Amino acid sequence: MATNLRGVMAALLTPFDQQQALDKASLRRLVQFNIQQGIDGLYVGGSTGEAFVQSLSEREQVLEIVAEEAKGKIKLIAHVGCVSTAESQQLAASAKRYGFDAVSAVTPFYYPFSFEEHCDHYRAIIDSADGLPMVVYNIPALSGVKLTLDQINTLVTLPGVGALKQTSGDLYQMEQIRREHPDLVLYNGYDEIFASGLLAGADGGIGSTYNIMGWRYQGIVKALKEGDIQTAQKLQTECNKVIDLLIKTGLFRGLKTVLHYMDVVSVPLCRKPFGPVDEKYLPELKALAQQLMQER
Amino acid sequence: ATNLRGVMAALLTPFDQQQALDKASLRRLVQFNIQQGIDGLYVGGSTGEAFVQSLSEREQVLEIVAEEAKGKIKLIAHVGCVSTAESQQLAASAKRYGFDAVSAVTPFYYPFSFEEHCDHYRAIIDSADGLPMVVYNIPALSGVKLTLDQINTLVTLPGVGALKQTSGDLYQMEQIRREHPDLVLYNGYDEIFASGLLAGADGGIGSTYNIMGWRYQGIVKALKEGDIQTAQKLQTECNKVIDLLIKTGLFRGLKTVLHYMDVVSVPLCRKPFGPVDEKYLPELKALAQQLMQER
Amino acid sequence: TNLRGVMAALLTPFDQQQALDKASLRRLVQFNIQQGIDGLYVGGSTGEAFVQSLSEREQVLEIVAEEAKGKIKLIAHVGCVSTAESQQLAASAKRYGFDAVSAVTPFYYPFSFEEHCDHYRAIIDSADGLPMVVYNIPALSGVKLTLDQINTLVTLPGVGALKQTSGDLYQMEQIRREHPDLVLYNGYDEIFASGLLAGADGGIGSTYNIMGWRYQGIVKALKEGDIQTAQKLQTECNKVIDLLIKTGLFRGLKTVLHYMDVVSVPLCRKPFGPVDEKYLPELKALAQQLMQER
Amino acid sequence: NLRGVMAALLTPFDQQQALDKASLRRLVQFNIQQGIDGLYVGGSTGEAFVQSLSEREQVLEIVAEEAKGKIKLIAHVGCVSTAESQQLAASAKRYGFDAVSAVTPFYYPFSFEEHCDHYRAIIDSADGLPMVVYNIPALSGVKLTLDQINTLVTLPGVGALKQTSGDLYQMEQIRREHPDLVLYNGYDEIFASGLLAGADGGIGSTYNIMGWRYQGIVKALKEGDIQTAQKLQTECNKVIDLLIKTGLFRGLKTVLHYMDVVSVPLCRKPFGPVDEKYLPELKALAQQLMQER
Repeated sequence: MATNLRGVMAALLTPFDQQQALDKASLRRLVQFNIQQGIDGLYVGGSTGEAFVQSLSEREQVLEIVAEEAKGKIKLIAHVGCVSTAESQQLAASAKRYGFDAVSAVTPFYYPFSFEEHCDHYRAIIDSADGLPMVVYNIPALSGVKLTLDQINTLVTLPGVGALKQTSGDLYQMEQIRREHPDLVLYNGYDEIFASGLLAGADGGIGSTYNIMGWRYQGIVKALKEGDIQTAQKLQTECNKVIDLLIKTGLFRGLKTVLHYMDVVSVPLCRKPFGPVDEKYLPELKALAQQLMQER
Repeated sequence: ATNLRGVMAALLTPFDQQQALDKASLRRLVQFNIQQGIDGLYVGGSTGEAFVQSLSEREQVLEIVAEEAKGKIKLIAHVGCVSTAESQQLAASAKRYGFDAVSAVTPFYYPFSFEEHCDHYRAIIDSADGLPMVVYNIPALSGVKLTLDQINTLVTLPGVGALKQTSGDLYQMEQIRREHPDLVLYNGYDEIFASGLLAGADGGIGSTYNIMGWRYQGIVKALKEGDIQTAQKLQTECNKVIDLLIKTGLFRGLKTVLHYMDVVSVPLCRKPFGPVDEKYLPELKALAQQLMQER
Repeated sequence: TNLRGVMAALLTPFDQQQALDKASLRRLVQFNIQQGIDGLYVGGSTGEAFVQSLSEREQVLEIVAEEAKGKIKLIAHVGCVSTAESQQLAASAKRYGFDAVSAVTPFYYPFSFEEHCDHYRAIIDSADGLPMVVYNIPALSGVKLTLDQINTLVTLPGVGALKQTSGDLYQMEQIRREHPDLVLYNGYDEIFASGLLAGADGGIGSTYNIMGWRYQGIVKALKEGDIQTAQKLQTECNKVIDLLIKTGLFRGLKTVLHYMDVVSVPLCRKPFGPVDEKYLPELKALAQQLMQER
Repeated sequence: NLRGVMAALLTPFDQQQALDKASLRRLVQFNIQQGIDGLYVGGSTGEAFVQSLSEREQVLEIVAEEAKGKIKLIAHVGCVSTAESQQLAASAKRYGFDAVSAVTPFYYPFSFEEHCDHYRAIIDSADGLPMVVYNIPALSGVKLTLDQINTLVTLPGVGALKQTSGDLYQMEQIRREHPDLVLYNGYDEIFASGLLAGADGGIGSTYNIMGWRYQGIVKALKEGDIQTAQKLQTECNKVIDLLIKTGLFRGLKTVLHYMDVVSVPLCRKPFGPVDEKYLPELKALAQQLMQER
């Protein structure tokens, strides 16, 4: 329990004020909100936190505040990945200083890096994490990096790696990874296939929609554990009705908007080039917020 | 059953040393599947090497399978060709032979508009003279990538009664089930069968069912009983097998296992498919032994 | 001589009932010859071979040979997914007196590179002497070859050319650099001029059926160092290709040919649909333009 | 006038991965001395995406001090963030660049409308400097349609398009729709063919070591000497084949190092060093190019 990274952890969003600057009060509120719905932990500074439109100092600011709010209450994973190895190393050292339980890094993108270069990138960050386990992050849809099973096997067996965030809808690969690494912490990355992902071999998950309905995913874990397939399917179906909507509205901004109606986030904007939510979607987003609050 | 839902094996086409149809082996394979407790057979699809067969050869297989299993298990005839006219010919034959339904892969190679794909299915349904159509979505091999809206339109065309979904996208599998509560939905990738059923599929069609169909029936049973652990363990065993078969070459590996099970006389596939690398024979023979003992 | 040159990818005219229109096929062959085409590529994608039976493809090969053998070069595309079927067509092409055979990389099923190599070897054997034109068209076949694999295919015993339907002109140059004497056909009409500059020494295309003289004009312009003329000609070809892609390539070409009094019925085989009536005015005007120009 | 052959500038670093100012100045002067028309600064080639905003500004400022008024200067100010891109655009204006450029924001999926507003916002901050839209699907993962490209290049304030695409059908279509558009060929290995299709110049990283060859291809095609154009392109590709094998940026830096222009040929991590098995070819290439011109 003290060191176990397995579980359902929300990919944290970064609330901004009207001027696009960090809204500290809302960030703290979002951390507490997640803790209150029984989340196992938080994955901070990843895609969902709009890290790639933030500076290093801004990412460190978020990491520090979240630690003050949640260190000791729930598990904390710091996504310290940048395209640059040196920048990733700086964030890794900060994560350790703030007391995070683990670090994580997306495969460096934009430039075509060889597999050997990706491996050395992880090794360097693991060195700077000084003790904190590394969570390899595979997300080809956004990074453009397509790894083979053999390459994934090599990455997850590097000294210092304790988990893999698998943001892939290939559940054959998910099963193969589980079969090859029986003890590996394996996070399902696409919320919309959570139930099937666990069945395939994942033993937990990290997702952005957990911010507004994390209890449903915890419910799926329990349902499958008790052999209640009907309940597991029903919960996944409800999650997907929500995901359908969020994808149409824009994932991060849609989530922030729902959180705004739940009195957690003051201003639901994302940073440019992300645009605002189309007004035509507000009725459904407001109704969703009302439903989720009634449910919780 | 009075419906098309279930676990159906995608039938392989046994050939002799001359690459010609081995009728005796085909009959044995049909009977072998029936004894395994399979719900039906999907004939003339990718797995039957239909695309390296002539129209008359495909028809010959349909006729023989019908002779062997009509009335015993469900029979689905894949009549799809790039040509609409050729597909219609096979559909008319399937009707004549008494098949329970027809199926057609989205026409490939040439890029066709979605409207043309729709008209293609309509024309085949017309020739099927009453037999329901099983739309076949398999982007990996066909190169045709349909959107959810397009899939919804195809499955609702008059005369369509099912969808064979050979896609690993389980978000789409769930969306299809959500939009069509009563649709017969076959999981197409054997290696994700358990997860596919959980996502919304209510059955499946697969090549590996030929050598271990009881395992998939076991997964259906396990999930229906809420025995998640048994379902997972069964899927794991199936995947250990699939890993090997993909390494050896899927169709030829399956035929080789069937050969060691005394079902297929000569385990050859038609060129350009090459033979199995002799280095894999020990593992394939051992697998056959394991499966036979498992029954 | 050799197989280098500008060859039209022949279309297969059909009648109202989707059956081969022999008279129109003959007219189209003669029409191409009169345009000054160097040869014809028969039985390929453009001839709707993949929606034809082996017997139908053979019938087309036989008729074209009767009409143009000895007048222009004739390449028979005998490719099928099946090796055995491809071999039957190769043997027929030999029997009819074609100058060479060609085969698209077998599609649909995933085949190993070794299997692709053996496929070409088997067809070459049945071609009984006719040189093989390897056919690389990843967009339609789904088969993506590496430069090393392409080099291996073009050097197989019996291979005499490569039809490169790829817009990658870096690879076009690399192929020319590795094989200085290789007959290399540019496959995408819309980049013909640039393809030749990159290293192709000729081309095979479906639009050659209605304006082959323009492509011959580009070859001449580049040969004489007239860059602007080459560019202007390519620009005109592309204005046409823009339209044809909008209307549907094969049916659009057949429709133009219909207005040129060459093809009786401009239909393609199902699942190909008919041309949208709204495009007829543009297609008719194009036919008129090309006839006046020619 | 922004039409021409301009080198995509590399950013020299020292053994500790910090900016090597002296080598940066030397590389700028080296390019000017070989007759380059201008420099494209802070793009992919400058390793901008493994640099901080302040580091990118430092490079822009130094380059301006060294070349403003002598050759054309285009500042690539593109970032995923619009605000960051605007900061660099404002700095580019302050340093006196002739134009700004921005790659389509990447990683996160953005709507076309969002891409358009991104460019408009940067153009506003460029305070007068024309914008060079940058299309490079291979690296960005953003695939634009012809209609979308047409919309982007027609936005007020856009004066050119850097087309890093091997699709020469689209290159021709773009030229057909925009007769007066400054259109830079982005893949050095198809330069000759790109110009024939419609490009009227180019921006490339290999121009740093053999820009005169590309200038030579422009001249050859203008004079109708196709043979010379092809020979030059062939020689460029023999070099490009090698550089892709060795790693493009580090290969170029290594050649420049043997030419005594760049002190340390390293790229920033995660880029690794050059495999020593390639040094014989790289040294020979440097020797060859120095003798050539």
